[PDB]
Amino acid sequence: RQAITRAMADQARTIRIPVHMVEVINKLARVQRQMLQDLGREPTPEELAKELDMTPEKVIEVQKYGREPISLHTPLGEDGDSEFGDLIE
DNA sequence: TGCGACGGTCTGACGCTCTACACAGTGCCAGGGGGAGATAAACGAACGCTGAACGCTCCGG
Repeated sequence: RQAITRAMADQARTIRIPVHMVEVINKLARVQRQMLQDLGREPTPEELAKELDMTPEKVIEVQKYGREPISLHTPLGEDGDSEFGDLIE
């Protein structure tokens, strides 16, 4: 489990994230999911900040860092030739 | 070896803009090494103060 999650931290994401930041973001994700299934609603970032004992600015920074890139080759729709990479200057 | 046929492999499948969008279910902490920022001191520099000192026009008894 240790080696698999270490390689998941160091290799799964294209923009590499250090292992401590990976465990921080997935702990935040799992406690957010727990609060969502308990309260039945999306938890406010302030309550997440108090329950994680971190500052709200740290919480929103963590949510910002927890993203996934989108490929430049995703088609828009019916047309195959018009790409997502040709709409950005 | 000749035979069809069986099968995989491979290719494109008129043109443009007006329009045009985004992407989702399973761990956790302690010990240790580096460099970012604050600290108070340091060797050297030039920055000021000291008016003194040279020289001028100067109103002058």
